[PDB]
Amino acid sequence: MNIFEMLRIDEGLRLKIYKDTEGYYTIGIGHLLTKSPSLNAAKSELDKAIGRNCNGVITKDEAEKLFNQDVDAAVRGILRNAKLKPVYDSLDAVRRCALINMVFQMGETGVAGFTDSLRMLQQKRWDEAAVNLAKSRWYNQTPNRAKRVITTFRTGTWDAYK
Ligand SMILES: [Cl-]
Ligand SMILES: [Cl-]
Repeated sequence: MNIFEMLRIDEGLRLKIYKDTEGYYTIGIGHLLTKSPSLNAAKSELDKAIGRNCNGVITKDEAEKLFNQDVDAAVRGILRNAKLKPVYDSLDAVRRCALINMVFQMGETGVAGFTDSLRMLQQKRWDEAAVNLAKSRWYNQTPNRAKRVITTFRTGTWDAYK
């Protein structure tokens, strides 16, 4: 199991503009297009992003291209983040995937907001961190996906995804 396969399981793949769980316009593998309520604004962002007139639909390849960019951006953002970098450096490879997953979903700033959870992960207090992570809007809104990520941090294995 690797980061790409983990996120593909958590986000799914759709080739036509859809609304994410928060009601925002998205496409492919969790690629947010716009927070705007306008389908048209979504369509324009989508075309800007692909370099073609897509009229709200893309190919598998295009979706995978966007996915490669987004995972790269997520990893590079963690490494530039003064609060995220130290945690990431302190983790094992599986747990590292779990933090990349949160960042892809919530953005760098959102994850950096989990102060106490971050401190506990860096200290390797697995069980404590899992309990604190669950006390969040994130957990209440997408509980199945959150539990999966949380189990990953808690155990250090890919069990939740197997
Ligand atoms: Cl809560
Ligand atoms: Cl969920």
